[PDB]
Amino acid sequence: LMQFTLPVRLCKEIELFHFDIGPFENMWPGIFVYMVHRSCGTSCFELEKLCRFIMSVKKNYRRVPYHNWKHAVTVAHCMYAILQNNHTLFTDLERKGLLIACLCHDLDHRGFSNSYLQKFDHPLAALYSTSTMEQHHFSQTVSILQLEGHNIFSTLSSSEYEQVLEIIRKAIIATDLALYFGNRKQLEEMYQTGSLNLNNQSHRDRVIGLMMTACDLCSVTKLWPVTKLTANDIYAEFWAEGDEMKKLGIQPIPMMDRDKKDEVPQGQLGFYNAVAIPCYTTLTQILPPTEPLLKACRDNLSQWEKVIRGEE
Ligand SMILES: Cc1ncc(C)n2nc(CN(C)c3nc(-c4ccccc4)nn3C)nc12
Ligand SMILES: [Mg+2]
Ligand SMILES: [Zn+2]
Repeated sequence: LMQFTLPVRLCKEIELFHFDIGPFENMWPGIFVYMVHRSCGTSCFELEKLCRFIMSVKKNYRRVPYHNWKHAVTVAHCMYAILQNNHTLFTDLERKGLLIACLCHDLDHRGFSNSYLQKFDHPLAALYSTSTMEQHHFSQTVSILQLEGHNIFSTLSSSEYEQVLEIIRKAIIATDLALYFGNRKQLEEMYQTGSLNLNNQSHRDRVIGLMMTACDLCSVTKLWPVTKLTANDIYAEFWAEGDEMKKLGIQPIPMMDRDKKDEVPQGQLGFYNAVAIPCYTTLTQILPPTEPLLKACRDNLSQWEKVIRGEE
């Protein structure tokens, strides 16, 4: 059969958490199929259906600065790394569902936060009162799965199919950062009181949610030059939102105001300390082989501190 292979540098470095998928768009589908084959098997999906699914997913990502097809694939690679370093903890259905969830988790993203959609009074804010974009991303995932020749799950039973779509829904909902704070707090408590129990479905859900946040934030876990250039894409979306807030007659919060670039370094410190570090710390406590993500994050916090001290 037809094993996808990569050049030697990619074959070795794709196994590492800090891997950057590179600027050759045309290689990213192949990078994804390689990861499915190694974390799932050559059998998980029919190649022709999987290829057709990947290509319609790509088409449904938009040409925005950060929440684009490259982000999709980047987030899926981080899930691949977590799965490969924790071979025996995940069911075959989770292996399958999680890479698809990550490839799909920001489908048809327009570059604007849930909060901007609510203030603009976007139709999606009326259809989905919370996790507005994330409910949209899951809705777009089901759509594509229902196109002719795109059902990559069609060898599963009614009930395996329902389970896998339910893993994908929860995984995508979990990428709403508003929900991450309480999820991590609960997991911190369950880890520390010793009640964390991976046979408890509602515990597993919490642990997959945190993995989803970890993958989603994974630019903070790269080599500093990747982290730093990705930060420019992130703020290029936020500042456009800032502009659109000003057009609605609303002074945007400082992290979205282009006239306050000054405050970016300090806004990065808050983000690493309030969000990223706590995220990878709890993750590393529950899944110890994910420690390199926490180590790379702390490395990047220390680079932002150097930027503040004018050494960078
Ligand atoms: C590198 C990176 N990856 C992903 C995202 C989503 N962001 N967000 C920023 C900076 N910034 C715009 C931001 N700070 C906070 C925050 C700060 C302190 C406390 C709570 C929340 N939320 N947000 C969206 N940097 C990143
Ligand atoms: Mg998202
Ligand atoms: Zn995302």
